[PDB]
Amino acid sequence: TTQNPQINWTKGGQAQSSSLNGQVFQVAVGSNFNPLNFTNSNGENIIVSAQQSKNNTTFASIEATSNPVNTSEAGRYYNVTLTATGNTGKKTTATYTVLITSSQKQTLYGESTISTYSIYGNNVLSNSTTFKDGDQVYVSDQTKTVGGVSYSQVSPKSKNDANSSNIWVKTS
Repeated sequence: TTQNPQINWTKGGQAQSSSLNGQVFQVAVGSNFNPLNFTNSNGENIIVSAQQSKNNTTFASIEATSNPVNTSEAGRYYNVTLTATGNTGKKTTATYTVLITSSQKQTLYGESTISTYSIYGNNVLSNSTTFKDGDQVYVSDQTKTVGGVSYSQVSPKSKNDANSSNIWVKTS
């Protein structure tokens, strides 16, 4: 009830209205995982924090009470339990699940420099933005073809960003 600490979380900087308890997140094989601040497979930053109560916005202490997460192997899942403790010792827990997936990123090779383009309707314009050989990016599932050339939309930030970055490379 209302007097217990409240756990808050943001995904991609946006406050979330659904409770952290019960969430299922994807985390990439090989990643460093902190259960209070981590990046999901699609590049969205997830930050968990707490306040004293529903109505009291003062900092409340929060820590992982159970964190067996191991990112070494894809196809495994782990439950994380977080405990928030108010200044008079009331407690709230949330348990979320982490699925270890393979990387959703792709490596750009191109020649050392990869040129980018912006697309509006059926028009391809040059973009000054360049990637270096070896740079890793998320890639939109939706490609676009202009003049029989295929282009992929990309972002180094997130899969979501890649769908609207209007930074395109030639699909290889």
